[PDB]
Amino acid sequence: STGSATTTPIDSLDDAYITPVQIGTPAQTLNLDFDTGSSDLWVFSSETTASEVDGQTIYTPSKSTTAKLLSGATWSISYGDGSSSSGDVYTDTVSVGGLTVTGQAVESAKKVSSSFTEDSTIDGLLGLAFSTLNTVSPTQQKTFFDNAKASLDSPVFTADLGYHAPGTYNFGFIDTTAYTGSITYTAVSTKQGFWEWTSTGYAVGSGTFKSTSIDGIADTGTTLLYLPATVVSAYWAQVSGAKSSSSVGGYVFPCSATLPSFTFGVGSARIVIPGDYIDFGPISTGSSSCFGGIQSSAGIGINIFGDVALKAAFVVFNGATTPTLGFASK
Repeated sequence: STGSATTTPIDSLDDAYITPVQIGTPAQTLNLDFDTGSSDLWVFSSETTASEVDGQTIYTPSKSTTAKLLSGATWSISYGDGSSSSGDVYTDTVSVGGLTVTGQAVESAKKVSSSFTEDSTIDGLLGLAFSTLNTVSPTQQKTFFDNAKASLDSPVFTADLGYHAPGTYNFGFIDTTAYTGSITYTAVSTKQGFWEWTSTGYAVGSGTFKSTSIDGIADTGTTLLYLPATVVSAYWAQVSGAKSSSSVGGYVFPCSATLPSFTFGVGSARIVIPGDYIDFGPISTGSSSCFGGIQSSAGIGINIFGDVALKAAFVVFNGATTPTLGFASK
């Protein structure tokens, strides 16, 4: 089997991407944030504290003839950005782009933090990291991909995120029309539960490539590119007037700037992030200070190849017995 679903930016900055997901019988379609940096499929629901719901579409398990309470199971998750959610668990039928999994754990939120409430466009998350990170207790649950894998034509999914445009998540096949040139594959460590890999270096604009190993995670659920302070300083030094602002929470730059590109290495291959992808717009409405899309990972504890990086590539998440990651230009 295979599946193919379009993923759509939630706003004009590509802050996140939503993908429609069918849950239950009859189908309830929710727009979920597919997150290769976590491993829980959780939804706003009829159980979510009413004051914490503001415009989201909810899953109502009592209206699904295939829903079953997973008795005694609870979940609770905290994300890198400080947001969180928790609740109980149902199993139900879940379909993505025509690919159906029966008995998928659907984690129903009883509580969500303010950032989730305030984002009316995201109805929940669909985790695509390794199932070892799943938070369900006392019986850990599998991700949608893990459940689907054996049925797939090939044990892979691909992320093809758009810049200010829709893109695609495919399951079970590689669309050879969706990228240019060849796909370069690189080793993955699953030791921390992430799609963790090592970039071979970087360049700023038309500058020379610096060969240096940068360990990080491919994370579709993180907006920006978080890299070591040395790398990030080298980038922003090429933008007149750019500076790190403790009050704003990262590097800012004059909105009048033209940003240089940023290149990262995948083995001997190179992925080029155009400068425009690095512009996250005014820090507040009407400001002439703009927020940068490349930020320091210092104090996160891990480098993160978030959407800014991934949307410059066609990315293969290869879930074969020994997982690997593939990147192609597009």
